[PDB]
Amino acid sequence: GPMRVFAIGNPILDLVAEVPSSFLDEFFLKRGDATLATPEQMRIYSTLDQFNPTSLPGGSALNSVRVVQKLLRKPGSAGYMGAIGDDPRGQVLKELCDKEGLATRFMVAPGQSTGTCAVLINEKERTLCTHLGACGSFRIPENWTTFASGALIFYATAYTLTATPKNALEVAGYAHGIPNAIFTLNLSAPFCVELYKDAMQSLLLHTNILFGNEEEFAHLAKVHNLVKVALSVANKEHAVTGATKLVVMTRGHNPVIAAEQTADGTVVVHEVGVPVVAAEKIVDTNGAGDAFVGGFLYGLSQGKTVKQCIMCGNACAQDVIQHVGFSLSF
Ligand SMILES: Nc1ncnc2c1ncn2[C@@H]1O[C@H](CO)[C@@H](O)[C@H]1O
Ligand SMILES: Nc1ncnc2c1ncn2[C@@H]1O[C@H](CO)[C@@H](O)[C@H]1O
Ligand SMILES: [Cl-]
Repeated sequence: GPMRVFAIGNPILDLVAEVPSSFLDEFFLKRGDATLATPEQMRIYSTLDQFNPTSLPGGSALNSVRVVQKLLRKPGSAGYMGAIGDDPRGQVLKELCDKEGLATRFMVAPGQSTGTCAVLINEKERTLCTHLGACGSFRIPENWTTFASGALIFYATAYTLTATPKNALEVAGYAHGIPNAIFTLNLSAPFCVELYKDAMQSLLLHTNILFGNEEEFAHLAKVHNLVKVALSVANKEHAVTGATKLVVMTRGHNPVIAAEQTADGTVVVHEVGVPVVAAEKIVDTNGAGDAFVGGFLYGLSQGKTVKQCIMCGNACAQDVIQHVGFSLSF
């Protein structure tokens, strides 16, 4: 059907820039980290101009559904919901999506500024500093299921829990009632895993596919019980007819580890190898995961196998890290 994937997320505007470490320390930031801007960190948004920053659509899930749409081609092949501000920024972000053919229904938070992310590039590492703004006002509308009518793949990032666990919870609870419908979620960041414990727990029980990276899965493991492969197999209990129960754990250049529980409690795990990419060819790792999940969901809606799904993602991620931040044409 037209709409293959449906996702909710935080539509934010990205401000990219290569900055010196001295910058990281002045704005009390840890290289590689991802966090919400503090009051003393609100200054970065301005002071960035002295670094000829670049600007473009951001938002984890937005990027993912974006990869989907591009590969699916048809308009509204991927639908998306979220909240932008009633400012010029949100208009630009919205115009961009439409130009892509993405089906979207954005909610506007009057008097609020669209969210912005300071993507700090130092070394090859990416440092994310965000100010959600309007994003925190996201509320899933009374007719969402009608808008995303026919989609069998529903996606949501943990980043969305900051506004309210309700959104994902709601979306998650809908797909679960739909036979053949699957719910997928991303750990987004250590902090999500760390702050949305209780809610995360309830949503997990409804997740058919869980995505994340070593770092997040590690925090996940510790918080809950369980505390690579073990962490991965550990997480599968939290989710645990036979409706798909898969957990994909990415590990930078190391093999991707995927563990799934079959209808008969049989556990099958796969360690997928990542094709070598010379260090020098690597530009940055910003948007790597998003590119990965995108490839995955694409192949998924295509009926390919997990391993095969893991391969498409690897490809997408690979193309992207060989470009300055997130890029769209493959
Ligand atoms: N709190 C957040 N919620 C949603 N997306 C985020 C968050 N902070 C960073 N991002 C997005 O993560 C992307 C990188 O995966 C960037 O495009 C950035 O816009
Ligand atoms: N150092 C790296 N070398 C090769 N691929 C990488 C590296 N870091 C990240 N990736 C790719 O990005 C994905 C998400 O981190 C990985 O699954 C992998 O495909
Ligand atoms: Cl196209």
